[PDB]
Amino acid sequence: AECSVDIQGNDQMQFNTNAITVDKSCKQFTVNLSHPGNLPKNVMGHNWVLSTAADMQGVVTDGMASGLDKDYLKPDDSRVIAHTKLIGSGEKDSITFDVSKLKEGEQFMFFCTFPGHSALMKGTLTLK
Ligand SMILES: [Cu+2]
Ligand SMILES: [Cu+2]
Repeated sequence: AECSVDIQGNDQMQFNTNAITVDKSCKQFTVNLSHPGNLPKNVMGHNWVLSTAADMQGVVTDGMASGLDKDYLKPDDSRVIAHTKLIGSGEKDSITFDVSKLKEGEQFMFFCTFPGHSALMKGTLTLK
């Protein structure tokens, strides 16, 4: 089974997927994030941040408060399971994380933590 996904965030605050499936036999999983828009990082930055569903609101809230130089994530936030860096127009970032962080049946959310973006830029991740 494949163990990666390619995702885009654009100038309209849209991800091109709202649901990610990680195959149970994967030991690592890779997320390839790209920004095909034209707007720069400081006004339309996008990251891909993963947490349990219950933790998302907290991660997003503290994140936005943390500011651009911290990629809109609270330092040493143990609620973040895995995340890309924050990127603007024309950039791309890839992260690979351990599936051992992803328990069978548990509910996970991915989202962008750039201010205001998470309402429209979010989706589910599950291990099947
Ligand atoms: Cu495989
Ligand atoms: Cu964003």
